[PDB]
Amino acid sequence: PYVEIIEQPKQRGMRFRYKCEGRSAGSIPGERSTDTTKTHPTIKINGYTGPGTVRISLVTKDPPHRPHPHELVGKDCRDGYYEAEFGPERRPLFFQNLGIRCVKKKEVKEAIILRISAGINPFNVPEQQLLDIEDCDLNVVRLCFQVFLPDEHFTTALPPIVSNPIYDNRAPNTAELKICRVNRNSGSCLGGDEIFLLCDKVQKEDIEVYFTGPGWEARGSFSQADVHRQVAIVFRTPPYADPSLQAPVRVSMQLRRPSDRELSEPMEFQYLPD
Amino acid sequence: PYVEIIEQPKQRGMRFRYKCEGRSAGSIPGERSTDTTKTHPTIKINGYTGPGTVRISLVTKDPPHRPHPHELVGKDCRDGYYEAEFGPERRPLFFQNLGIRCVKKKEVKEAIILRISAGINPFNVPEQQLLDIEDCDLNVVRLCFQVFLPDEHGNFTTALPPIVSNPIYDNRAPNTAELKICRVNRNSGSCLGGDEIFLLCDKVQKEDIEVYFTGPGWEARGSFSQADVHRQVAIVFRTPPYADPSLQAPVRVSMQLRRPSDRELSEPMEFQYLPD
DNA sequence: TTGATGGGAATTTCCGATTC
DNA sequence: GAATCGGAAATTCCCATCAA
Repeated sequence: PYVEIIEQPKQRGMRFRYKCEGRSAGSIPGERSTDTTKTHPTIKINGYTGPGTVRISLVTKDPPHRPHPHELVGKDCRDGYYEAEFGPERRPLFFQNLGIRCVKKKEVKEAIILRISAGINPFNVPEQQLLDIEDCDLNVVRLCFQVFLPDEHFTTALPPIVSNPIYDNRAPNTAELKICRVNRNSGSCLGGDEIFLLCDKVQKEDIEVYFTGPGWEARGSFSQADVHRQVAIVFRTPPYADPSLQAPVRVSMQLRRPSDRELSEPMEFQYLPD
Repeated sequence: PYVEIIEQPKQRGMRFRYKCEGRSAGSIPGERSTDTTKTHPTIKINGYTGPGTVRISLVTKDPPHRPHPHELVGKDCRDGYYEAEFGPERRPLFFQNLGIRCVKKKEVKEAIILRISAGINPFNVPEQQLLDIEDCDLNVVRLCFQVFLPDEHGNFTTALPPIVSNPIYDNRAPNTAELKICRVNRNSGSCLGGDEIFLLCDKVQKEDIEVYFTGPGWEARGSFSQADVHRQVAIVFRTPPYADPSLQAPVRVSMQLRRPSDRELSEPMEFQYLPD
């Protein structure tokens, strides 16, 4: 048989906690989790019922999928990975109290060496590239689910599968984009209105303010000098498609990161006839 | 004789460099420095001419002037203090090479003990109190000048009374940083007040900041909540009502960031109240 | 060019408010 | 309570500038 991910983890939102912040790094959310009810990364073993073992490991975002320096902590976790005892019942396979613990940049080598020492290299990658020579990333991880089926004395290894990449909300370039507050949400259809936009930490060299409407797009209009300490952007509204507005049109304004073409939740802006 | 400070240090502006930032902590500027010419901490030895030695160490701000964990670095500095030289003439005694290196919060004890082991306790504070010192005193230091004058057979040991300078503040710690308004939404409003202002500024503490409007015999505060202080560098408030709600012509007042703790004030910005 | 300076941002660590 | 979380403080790091 094989393994399948039913509820992928959420990708943007949570901070990778360090070891010094102690305890557990909370618990990775389900992709569709909300305040009404919270979902958790959950899997099912297609075409099988019975006992077994599930082991979860952090792996790189990119194809070779090396084991990742960061490590999981929480329920049923030890030595930096998850390895729990599977029960026939299942409803299906929930993983709530998983938590991503990031390691200091200096402890990266000793961590990878610690991982492959325990024989965790799910995709048996050649050694010359696993020990690395380049970067790594450290802001993006992927869950790796390894399922072992009965034979113990749980050794029948199903194919290991990866989740969607998970992004550190604390890193400026992989963080979730968020408009916190604006001085005003309406302006002349001619544009040129100065807007003070308060947001979560961005990088001045990598941020734009993207206005859109049905078959229309326009950018902010500012310089890097206009990005105050990563959390305020002072820009001027762009001209709208129709400079002769007779009634207000509702457009959608949002922060956009060119690097990964990511977008904040839209904020309603209203072009006025002027 | 005795020693007196001719040019006090500047108090606010420079950040205490860490040991890891390497290099040198720049050079402590004189109080009266400008862009044309920079002044340096300078002293004179009242009523005396001859040889000697000057030793400078950092000590706490508060009445009992305990030795301070942080340390000086630069010309004629070693082991965390400044010592020796200036004997013959060159009578203005100035210290331009000075640099404040701060020590990590863990290694504070090791610093104090390393200092008093070198026998530096200018104001001979008891040992029972040196056992302390962990607090907000990591952000404020004082220069302590000890002057030793020649004595019997020619040895710089006499020791004049120690004098302290004005406190020097870490520009990097939020509670001791220099206040600065960087850019504002608009600088004119109804004399009735209630106009929303977006103020972009240097790192402040939401629990210890107000927006202080003043004019000839008049003061008024910002009006905002801590929830309105975005990520320590943005204040969204509403202007207060002016003294005269019946303005017939515009009146220009000065708006500025104010820190209640040490009543410090930013450079004022002009704001003109308008006839409603 | 070489090194010191200045000032912003990245990285780690802490801590009080909320919530479990 | 104990745990979680969002914000701030504490250290490092790196680059753009100015002195060497």
